[PDB]
Amino acid sequence: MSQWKDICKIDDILPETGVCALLGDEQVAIFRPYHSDQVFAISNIDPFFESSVLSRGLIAEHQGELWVASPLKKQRFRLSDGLCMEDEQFSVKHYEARVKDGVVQLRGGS
Repeated sequence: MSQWKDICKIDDILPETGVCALLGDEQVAIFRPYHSDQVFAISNIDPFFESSVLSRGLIAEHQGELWVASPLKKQRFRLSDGLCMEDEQFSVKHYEARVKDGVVQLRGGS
């Protein structure tokens, strides 16, 4: 069972930028961390500290991996899957994101 919900065209999401989408009641943070068709989706809200939007953060590398840093504090979420370096005990919600016909689609409910 997979609900690939159309969000928007990838043209709307600027190079290395993150935006918030809605998968039912799930606020998903769609991060396009490159210029290519490579996009990743995680929870736009964290459950520990509670940052209402993680899409209000800057993408920065470390270890050769892409981390989104929330300027609210020092929260860094690894975009590869969803390893928050602060939450690495539990790890955050990850959704699958694909660029279909230039349109960003999210799959969840796994």
